[PDB]
Amino acid sequence: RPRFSFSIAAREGKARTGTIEMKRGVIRTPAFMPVGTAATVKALKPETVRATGADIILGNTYHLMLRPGAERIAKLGGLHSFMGWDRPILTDSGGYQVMSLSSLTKQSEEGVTFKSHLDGSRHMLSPERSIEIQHLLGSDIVMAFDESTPYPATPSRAASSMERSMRWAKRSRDAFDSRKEQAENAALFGIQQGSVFENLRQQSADALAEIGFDGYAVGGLAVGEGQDEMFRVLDFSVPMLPDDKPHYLMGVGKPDDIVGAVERGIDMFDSVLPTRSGRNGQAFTWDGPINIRNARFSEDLKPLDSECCCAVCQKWSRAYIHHLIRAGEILGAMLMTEHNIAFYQQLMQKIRDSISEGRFSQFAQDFRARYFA
Amino acid sequence: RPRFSFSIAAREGKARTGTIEMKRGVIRTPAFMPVGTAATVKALKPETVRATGADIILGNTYHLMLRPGAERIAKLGGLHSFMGWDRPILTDSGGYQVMSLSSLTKQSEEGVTFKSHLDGSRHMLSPERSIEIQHLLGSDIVMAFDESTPYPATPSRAASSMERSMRWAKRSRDAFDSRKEQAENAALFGIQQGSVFENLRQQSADALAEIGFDGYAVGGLAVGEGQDEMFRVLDFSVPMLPDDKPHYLMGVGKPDDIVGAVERGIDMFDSVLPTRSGRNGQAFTWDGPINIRNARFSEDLKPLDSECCCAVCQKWSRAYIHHLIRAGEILGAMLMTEHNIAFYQQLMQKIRDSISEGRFSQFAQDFRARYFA
Ligand SMILES: [Cl-]
Ligand SMILES: [Cl-]
Ligand SMILES: [Zn+2]
Ligand SMILES: [Zn+2]
Repeated sequence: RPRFSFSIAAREGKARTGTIEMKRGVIRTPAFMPVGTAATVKALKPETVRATGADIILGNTYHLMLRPGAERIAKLGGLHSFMGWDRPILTDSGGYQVMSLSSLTKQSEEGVTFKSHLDGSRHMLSPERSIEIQHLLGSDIVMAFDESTPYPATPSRAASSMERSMRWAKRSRDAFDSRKEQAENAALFGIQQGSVFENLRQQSADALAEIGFDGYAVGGLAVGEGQDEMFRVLDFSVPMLPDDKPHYLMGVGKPDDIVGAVERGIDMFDSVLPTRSGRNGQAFTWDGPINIRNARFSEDLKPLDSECCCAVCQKWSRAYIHHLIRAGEILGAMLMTEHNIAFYQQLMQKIRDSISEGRFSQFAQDFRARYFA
Repeated sequence: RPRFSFSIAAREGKARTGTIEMKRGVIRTPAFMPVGTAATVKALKPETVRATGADIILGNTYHLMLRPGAERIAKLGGLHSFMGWDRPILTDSGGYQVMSLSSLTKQSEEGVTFKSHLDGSRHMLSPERSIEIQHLLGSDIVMAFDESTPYPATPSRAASSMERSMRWAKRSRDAFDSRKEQAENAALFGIQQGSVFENLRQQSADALAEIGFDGYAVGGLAVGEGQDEMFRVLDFSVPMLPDDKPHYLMGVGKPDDIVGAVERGIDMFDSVLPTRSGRNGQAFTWDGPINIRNARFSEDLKPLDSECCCAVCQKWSRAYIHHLIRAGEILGAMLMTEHNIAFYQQLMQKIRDSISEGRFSQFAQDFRARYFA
């Protein structure tokens, strides 16, 4: 297999379906990536993640650098060996979680220093150090290090952070390219910034394409703006990116967000919703989400979802899972999470098949009618 | 298969190895039963419990009657269907946990009333009601309802509780026999009482054998007395029980307790140690227990145990499991528990094979030399 090859097999409107070939495996697109926080997709063995249909998972650099540590993971053979997942892994840059989770942060044109939220130890991230940590982990897809822009942002602040992000994108590119083993075996994605402002999004797209990346994320969304605004920004933002590379919407999201984002040209997604919502008692079904803690499920012998092909829905009832979650049982988290990840993978499969068959627009309409009935 | 058939295939001293045939499966003895508290062996799917080698699991009647409720489980098809374990299940009577976990208890010759530790709701147990709840759950091996005797107990109190327990054993026998479906498809075990007093243990054994049961537990041990005293009581207590029926030591225990109890004629065991200790970070190995949280394992690439055949030791390192447990990750509880239950099943298999080959005494000596080195 090549280091990186993205091939589009079929299109319908702005939607695409195809494959990314990498050394550790093939990724079918549109793709959903389960989130593997600190070297575990919570409550699942990696074989179970694979069994649900996932081709690639995400790792959180911020969490991994704090515990167990990036150099330690490298000493132990890399993230794949450590956690037992041998297929591709995408790592974020760590910068977003520094902003949202750490303390005592000091930002500058060079990078950021911050205090761990676990024990107050001091740490640093920069374009160079982020790329280096992602190398130490052995990541297959490396995200450039950028500067997040809060929602809402003024035009001036959005421009300043977008401009810095583009300078940091060049530094990330150069750091990645200077490390032979990383440049030859991994891929590097850049992140478009610019908030809700069309002209900034265009400048950002132009700058990233001039540098050149293996894929392009739409950054700065899913941070408080609401679905209407997110879709409006995607409407004009995704067409600015190179058509022949993957388009990644970071941190999205709900099933209906994913469908609408594919309709607007997105190829890749990640979200903690199926895992985190699952542990809290929310199960996704084709008839919308349900809260399994609700007393109406206490004697319900049906599976979580009537059509789902996952092993949980083959074997256990709503009534049983209701009991487990109410009781705080680990198996409740395990079963809810496996079903939710499998549901998300079945959604991506139906999206891929409907695009290949030229009936995705109808699928999206039917999906929404039933999901929101 | 018959309702119940115990066959001894080989003997060495007081130790025996053989099989219990029941309608839902064969149990190899000496047997270890993982504990399935409130309809889950914590952090394991039932298929994983089976994969480690378990032939039978235990259910806690006290917990099940509080949550999700005995009548509810019956409405839903019984415990086996509810939790997805189709092999034999042994249920305790609930009486011990009333004593140790509930509040506001009022005891009498008829039974006990008590307040739930979860929500203060009032409940009742008696010989008749305990047998009935165990029927509602669909238990394959039913424990008679007895009265626990704290350690230490005076001769007078030990005698009074043993005498009541024997009256309650007759009431349990009669309740079980009056329910056609239960009498024809399940088995009933009686519990010897009498504390550390040889004459009381003899009176208890004689009374239970006159009533007649499918198996006999040695009750009142593993409650604070220490291994020397426990072994001393087993020395004279087990020979008093009918030789041709299974001998069950409830709530035991550590690997070395199990080996010594088999040397004294015990055929069946249950304990929360492998599951509960596992979640807390203790792993059992042939070289003794280890605390995986200890900093010395942070970069240890070896498996938990160098010989263990379990899937955890095939696939993940001490270093990884150390990280998971330190981080509070659900997968840490999952992997530690699977290894510990598998270790216990491998111990029982080595015990069974060595008895069949007439070399159990040597195995016990070798086991202890290495386990305590
Ligand atoms: Cl999560
Ligand atoms: Cl437990
Ligand atoms: Zn399912
Ligand atoms: Zn093992």
